[PDB]
Amino acid sequence: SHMGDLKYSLERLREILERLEENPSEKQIVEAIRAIVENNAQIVEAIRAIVENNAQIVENNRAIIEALEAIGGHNKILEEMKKQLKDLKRSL
Amino acid sequence: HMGDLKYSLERLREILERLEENPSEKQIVEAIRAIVENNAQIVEAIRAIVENNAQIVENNRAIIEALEAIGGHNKILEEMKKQLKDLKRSL
Amino acid sequence: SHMGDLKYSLERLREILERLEENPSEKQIVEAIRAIVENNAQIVEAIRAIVENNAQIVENNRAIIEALEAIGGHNKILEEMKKQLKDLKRSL
Ligand SMILES: [Cl-]
Repeated sequence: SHMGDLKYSLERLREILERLEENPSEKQIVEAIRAIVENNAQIVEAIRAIVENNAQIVENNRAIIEALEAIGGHNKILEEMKKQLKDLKRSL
Repeated sequence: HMGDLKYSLERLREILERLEENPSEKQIVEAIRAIVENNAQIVEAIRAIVENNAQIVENNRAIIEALEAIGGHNKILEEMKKQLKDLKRSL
Repeated sequence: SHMGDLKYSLERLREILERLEENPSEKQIVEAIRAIVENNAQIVEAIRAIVENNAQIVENNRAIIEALEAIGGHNKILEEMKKQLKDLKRSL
């Protein structure tokens, strides 16, 4: 969506640029500037979506640290049970 | 950056209006200057994103480690069920 | 690579702008516009790589969810083992 719109907006701008070099004009210079502005508006919208989406990076990190915490808990529990078993089997 | 980014383009949209209203060599050049300054902010925003994206790779590494540990715990648990089952059957 | 190219491209554009304000001319205005287009084309390529790269955020999330699922499976097993042992040691 954004990138399809982005590269189309740039190809439209590349067309204006060619006409401009073919046929320089105040009207075409201004029209080229307008197209640049509209393209920059799409670049800003694209960056905005990336930033919004980047919030998932933070929540992935938080869940990883929780997972590591739980894994560390399990490890301590597992070391107890090995001691219990060996002790208790050595028992009998 | 985002607030600065969208403000920078709003400023740019104003110049564009004046440009189409009263074209002028001065205003064309001033519009070009504003575009450059806007592009300089776009590049800075992309730079912060790339820097920030390094966290994606470290999240992946930690995930892989977590999966390794979980697989380790798994093999331990299946042996433990064996000893318990066998020990209870012992008696 | 991308961002190294990005800041060079804007450095090139900043110098054109300097010459433009020093010696305005149709040729230099058009040349400035061309440089802007080429810079925008690089901005778009950089965003494209970021979006491609951001797919890793989704795969990290899926793997975390799996890891959490497994941890919850282990947790229930451990509580079963906890009771087996205690009752089996109280047993005798
Ligand atoms: Cl991530």
